[PDB]
Amino acid sequence: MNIFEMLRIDEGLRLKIYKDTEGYYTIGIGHLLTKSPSLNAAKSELDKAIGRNTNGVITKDEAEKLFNQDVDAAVRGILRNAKLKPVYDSLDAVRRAALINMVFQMGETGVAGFTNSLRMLQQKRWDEAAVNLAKSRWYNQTPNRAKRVITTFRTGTWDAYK
Repeated sequence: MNIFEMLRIDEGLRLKIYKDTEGYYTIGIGHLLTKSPSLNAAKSELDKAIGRNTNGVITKDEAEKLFNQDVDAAVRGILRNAKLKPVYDSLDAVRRAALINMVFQMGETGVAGFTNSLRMLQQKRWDEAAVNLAKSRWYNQTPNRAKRVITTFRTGTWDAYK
């Protein structure tokens, strides 16, 4: 297991524009296109992202390309963020993947706001961090995915993904 396989499990793969769990136009492996209710706007973003006129459909290779860019972006977002970087640096590689997963789903600014959870993770108070992480809109709206990510933080194992 690794961050790519983990997020593939959590995000799936769809080659046509779909709406994500928040109702936002998305494609591939959880690649958010726009929060606009306009499908045409989403199609424009998609064509820009891929570099051709797609008409809302991409190939698996193209989906995996966006995915690699998006994982890369999540990591660089963490490293450039003054709140997230020290937490990330303090973690083992498995728990680092859990943090990347959160940033992929909610964005750097969103995760950086989990101030008390981040402190508990930095303190390596794993059970406490897990309890705090679940007191969130995140957990309530996507509980099965949040449970997997939280288990990964609690245990430092890949148990929730096998």
